[PDB]
Amino acid sequence: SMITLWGRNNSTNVKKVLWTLEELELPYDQILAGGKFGVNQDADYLAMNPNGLVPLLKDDETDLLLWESNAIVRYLAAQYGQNRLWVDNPARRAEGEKWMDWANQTLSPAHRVILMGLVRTRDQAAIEAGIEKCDSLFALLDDALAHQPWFSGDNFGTGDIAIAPFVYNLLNVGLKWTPRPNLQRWYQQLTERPAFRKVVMIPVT
Amino acid sequence: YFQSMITLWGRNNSTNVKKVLWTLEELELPYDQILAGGKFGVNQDADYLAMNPNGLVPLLKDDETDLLLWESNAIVRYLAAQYGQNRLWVDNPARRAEGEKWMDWANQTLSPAHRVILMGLVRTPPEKRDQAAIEAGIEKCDSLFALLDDALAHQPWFSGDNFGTGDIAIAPFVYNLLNVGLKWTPRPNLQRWYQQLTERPAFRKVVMIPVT
Ligand SMILES: N[C@@H](CCC(=O)N[C@@H](CS)C(=O)NCC(=O)O)C(=O)O
Ligand SMILES: N[C@@H](CCC(=O)N[C@@H](CS)C(=O)NCC(=O)O)C(=O)O
Repeated sequence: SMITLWGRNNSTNVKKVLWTLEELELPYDQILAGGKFGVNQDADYLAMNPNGLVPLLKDDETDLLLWESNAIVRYLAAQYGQNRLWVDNPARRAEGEKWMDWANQTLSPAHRVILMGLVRTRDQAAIEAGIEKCDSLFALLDDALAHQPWFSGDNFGTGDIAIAPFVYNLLNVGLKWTPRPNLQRWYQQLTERPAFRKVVMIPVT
Repeated sequence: YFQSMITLWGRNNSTNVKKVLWTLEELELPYDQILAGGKFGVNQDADYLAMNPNGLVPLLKDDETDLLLWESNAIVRYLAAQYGQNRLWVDNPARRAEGEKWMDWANQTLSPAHRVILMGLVRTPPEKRDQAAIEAGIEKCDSLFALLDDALAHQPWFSGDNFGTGDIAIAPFVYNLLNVGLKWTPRPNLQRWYQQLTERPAFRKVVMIPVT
């Protein structure tokens, strides 16, 4: 295929890209990379991504080699998702896109505490503190969804793609949270999307 | 009554606010600033939290487009696409992405390392400094500078052929790090780029102010 994706399936950031590719019905070749798969710390990979992280996406059609999951999602949307996942109007686009930055700058670090502490390990305090932080972030997201159906606004979009893989993990590590009805309604609509069920709804490991 | 269509909330010594001030100045857009953050308050008021539940700055209102927007990088990309076509916005998705990745990286990778140093040397007195943490922050930032130096080996700007929003995202952090009394391993491509920035009137106006 013209598109190559490096990354493992149990990565939030890789999931964003796999999910976008599936939503847009784009063909791609996956190369397992990260963790016990290696590849991502090889000299040849570091020449493509000096951070040595996944995902990495190559698009031979546009001579593109791109890292940063959110940039990859926005690229795929603009290039292949016109009138589907790309919002043309800058202001309406921004209202959704802010949630991409927020997903990685605010939600991800709180999520990391839980995924590390519970799944891939423990420090009662640490974790309990991360749970409180995530519960508070869930309150914020619940309010954000009080008057619109999607983080991207009127329609499902790239803000929703950025946030949901983290939320998926947090709702599947045996924890029970304060009920958040707007957030839960939103999550249910994601579970109805075949691409989400395929890519995101897999075991937490 | 001398009021503008764009309102910006935030204090001048914030990296994230600087990105937006700098963009507004590059595009020669009129704006009204409302000081907010730190000792200025405003950002934890109920009225402000209703606009930005994170209670952080910057926040930008654009009355022309009925927009109320937080996240500095999203604000910069908005201004570029709306007001900076053929100046700061790169139309081609792939060529745009090559620059825009550096916006994500600035805030996800550079910012946390910068934060250690800014908090430690600028906003903590010597008697309370964690010298170990600062030294580790310095090591980390020196390694990130090596990465940025290599990235600039074969192109003039993070945004590619021309100055752009990837450059805007990275530079305010680099400015602080170069103005806190530290000497770094030389990085010739990074230094050449930084000098380029110092020749831009909007950068001199907004970014090149005292580190406090
Ligand atoms: N800012 C990057 C973060 C990427 C990242 O942290 N990737 C992780 C997986 S979630 C990784 O490569 N970890 C090292 C490994 O798996 O070997 C992005 O959003 O794409
Ligand atoms: N992710 C946000 C982060 C904003 C942020 O951290 N703002 C800081 C200033 S750099 C702030 O508001 N601190 C609280 C304060 O100044 O009271 C963005 O990029 O705009």
